[PDB]
Order: sequence, then C-alpha cells, then structure tokens
Amino acid sequence: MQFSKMHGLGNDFMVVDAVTQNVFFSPELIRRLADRHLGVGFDQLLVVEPPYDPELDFHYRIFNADGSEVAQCGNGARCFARFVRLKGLTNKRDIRVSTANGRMVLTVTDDDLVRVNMGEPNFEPSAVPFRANKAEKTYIMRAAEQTILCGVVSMGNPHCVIQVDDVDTAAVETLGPVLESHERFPERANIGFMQVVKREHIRLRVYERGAGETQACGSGACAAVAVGIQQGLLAEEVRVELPGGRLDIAWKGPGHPLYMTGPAVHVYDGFIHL
Amino acid sequence: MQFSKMHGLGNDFMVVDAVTQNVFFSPELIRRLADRHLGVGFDQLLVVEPPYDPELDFHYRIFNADGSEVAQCGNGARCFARFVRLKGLTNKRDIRVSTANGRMVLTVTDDDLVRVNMGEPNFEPSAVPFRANKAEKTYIMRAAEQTILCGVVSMGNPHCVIQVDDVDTAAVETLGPVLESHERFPERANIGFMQVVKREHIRLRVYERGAGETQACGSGACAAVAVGIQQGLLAEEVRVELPGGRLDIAWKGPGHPLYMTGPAVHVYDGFIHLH
Repeated sequence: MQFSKMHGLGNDFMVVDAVTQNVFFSPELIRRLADRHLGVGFDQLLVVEPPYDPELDFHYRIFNADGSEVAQCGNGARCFARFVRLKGLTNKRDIRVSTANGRMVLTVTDDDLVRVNMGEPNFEPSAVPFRANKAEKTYIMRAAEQTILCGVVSMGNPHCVIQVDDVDTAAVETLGPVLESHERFPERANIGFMQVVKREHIRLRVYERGAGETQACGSGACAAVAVGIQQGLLAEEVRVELPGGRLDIAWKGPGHPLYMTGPAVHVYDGFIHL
Repeated sequence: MQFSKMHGLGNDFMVVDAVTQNVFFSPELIRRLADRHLGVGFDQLLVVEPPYDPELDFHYRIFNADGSEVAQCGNGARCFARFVRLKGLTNKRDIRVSTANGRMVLTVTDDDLVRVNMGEPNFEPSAVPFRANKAEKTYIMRAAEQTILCGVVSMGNPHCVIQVDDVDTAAVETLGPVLESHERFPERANIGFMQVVKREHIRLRVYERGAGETQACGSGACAAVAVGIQQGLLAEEVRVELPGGRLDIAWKGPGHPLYMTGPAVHVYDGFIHLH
C-alpha cells in the first residue's frame, strides 16, 4: 500500500490514495499503523476515495489513532487538497469533496497553500453550547478568583477567546484547564489566548478541548479571528501566528462564510509491508 | 533519498543504503528527520556503506536523534543484517562488517533471525562505571527504605540487574528511576528486573538509562542473562521474554563472548526529497 506522510502545522497524517489502489483497513490495522515505533506513526489517517457523484471530485474519510472515524478536520482538508494534486489524482485548483461533515470546495493557491471554507461562525450560545442570557460581543466569566472577558463562538466546535497582552505570558497552563471544563461549557471548549499585534496580525495559543495546548488548532485560529472581528479589534483579513506556524483568516462578517488559508507539508512517500 | 523503516522489538531505525545512492547528512538534518511529527520519526539513523577494507562486506554507522554518532556494540546489528539482504546488497548469510566498535561477523539464521557477538560481559566495577569495593556476584544497594540485591555488569554500557518474583508486579515505575540515577552509577545505569522462570527462560523489564521503560533492550537482555549465569541461576542458553517479544542469549561464561539472537522487522520503505 502506497501512502504519503504529511502535516498541517505539525498535526501529522498518513494519507492514502484509495482511488487508484485497492486499500483495506480494519480498526486494529489502523491502530498498528498509527504506532510511532511499530508502524508509520501518525495522529490521523486520511483515506482518499472516488466521488460516486458527477458533481464531486473525491470523498475522504479521516480515522484517529484508535481506529475510529473522525468528523471535521481542516488540517485534514489541507493535506487532502495538496495530496490529490501532488499525486496527480487531480489537476484542479478548486476541488469538490464530500466528507463526514458534508460537501466542500477547497482551493489550492499559487503559493501552494490551501483555502478552506469553514462555514459561518455561529455566535448563538445554544449552538456552542455555552450557558449565557443571550449572544453578547463580550462575556464576563469567572475562573475562580479571576475575572475573564471573552468572546464565545462555534466553528462547528466550541471556542472561548480571551484577549491577552502577550501570548508568551498568558496563563494558559492554569487558566486553560479551568475554562476548558468550566460549568458554562456543557460540552467543554477550546480556549484561545489571543494577542492582537495589529488589526491584521494576531498571535494565538489554544488550550484544546480534551488535549491541552497544541501546536496549531486551525478552528481556534478561525474562532479567535471571528471573535476579534466581532469585537471591533480586527480587519477582515488576519495573519494568525500559532506555535506550529501561520494561518491566514478572511471573514466579511455575519452573513458570510469564514475562510482559512494554510499550508500542508508533504514529508515523504512510503510503501507498507503489507 | 530511499530509506527503510525498521525496528528490533524496541527502539526504531531509519535505515539508509549509502552504497547505491549518495547520502548526505548534517547534524541538523538528522534532528529534523528524527522528529516524529515533522519528519520520518525514529530513535536512531543507520547508514549502510561500502566496506573500506577488502576484507569486509560493509561498514555501518549509527546516529542518534540529536544527530551525533553512536558507538555501542551490536547496536542496530540485527536491522543492518536483515536490511542488506532485503535491499539485495548481498546474498550472504554470514556478513563481515566494520562499525564504530570494530569488526564483526553477523549471522542470519534459517528462520531469518540475526545472531550478534556482543563481546565478553565485563563485571569489573571500574568498567561499568559502578562504585563498589571490588567485583562481587551480588551487591547490596540502598533504594529508599528498601534493600536491593543486584548484579552489575558492562555490556559496553552499564547495567544493574535485580531478580524479582514476577515482572508484572515489579516496582519498575518506582525502583527504576531511583536506581537509574543512583549516585553509585557515575554514568547512570540501565535497570533490569529479571524473573527467572527456569534455568533456560527469564522474563525481563528494563528501565533504560535516560529513557525509562522500553519494549525491548537488547543489551539489557544480555546483561540480565550474564548476571543470572554468574549468580548460578541460569543455563548457558536462555530465552528472554521482553514486553516487545523474544531474544535468545548464549554465553559460556568468563573467557567467552556472549551472543544475542533476535529479529528485525521491516515496517515500510520510503523516499524523502531533501531539497
């Protein structure tokens, strides 16, 4: 089985062409392949399939390291788009794909970045889910003794975004866990710590739901920019610097989808025995 | 650059044929390649070279994930011997090789395992290094309130081997880091927890110097059997069961080299563009 190893800002994938190859997985096999010493070594497996539909170019599925299928992953989307172009499975700039989260068009740019339509940010508390009276630009939250001002938004997953003076001194290790499982977040939240450098440039650290600080959370980058836009702090195109590198977010506000442009690195190609 | 990913039940290798292609590394490139997320992901890099002496079939060298060269007897030997055969660099089953540790003959058995001559175990405390009055078969060591009885031996690297009733109930997690950096080991020690099942069979867990428990430590398996042989507990041929699988150790005692036989698994082949 031919595969490619890729990463989107350090979130790493085994990617497989199941369009031109017969490719068979079981949950146990995926677990073995994910193992960094005994296998290929990856966070997620992305399998590329034919569309079975004349209005689609591909289908793709993503499996986690435990061998179960995953719903939305836009690091996934970027690796997918570059993979099908690098492997010659398509030559299209605008790639139509179906996924477990529905249908999408991905655009591969001239500088080999991939632009993802992440949908319209939903600020409605019930959609997050977030306990509040109603939607507000800024909420006051208590995190034990500390008073926190934040914005809260759903990108399909829940985000709490806090402005900080300096991401490097932000109390991520202490405030992150307290907010991630705060009583006001029935399904927990990703906690973003956002430093506004210019209206066009933020630095960001994200304490991810059930994971703690990660190198790059693309959905947190979208959420921080959506919140910062709504709060009057940010322009409509914003450079986001995460620990793993750069994303560029574009959003014209309510009534519009938010776009996330980011890299996908191709590390090596392999063939596995089996 | 073509490469193969392999392992010998424990630490994994990126293995590269520098015979049929030009292979160029820098310490920083090795570090980037070793990175599990951003690179290939491996503990060590094994480079297979043509021989520089007409008396040898190959030379090989090994670098760690920091990009510096490792010189440990038998390290990567099983993967090397299986690699040269599976890559069609040789058809020999007795393979003469030079390394940073000198020359060796490696033997690929009929069931595709590899037999490595690991040299003669050295029980001299100065060679470990180990602080002691003189070589003894058993030492008493202090670990918290607990008295530990152990044997101590060098296989090129330092080992402390403790006999336990059951590896599963062995206090590896607590006793292991205490012995690993014990003040009596100036350069730290690999800590073996050895359950003698019978004279020909042990179970073993190893808490490795600067890494904690691993799935298989070949040199730890050697050391455990050497110590068990010296202590009168073990036969000359011993099956060793580690969490990662099985090694077999043969040693006729002082005056003889110790031999370790074990598998190498080929996981996948790859190609990486290096600019």
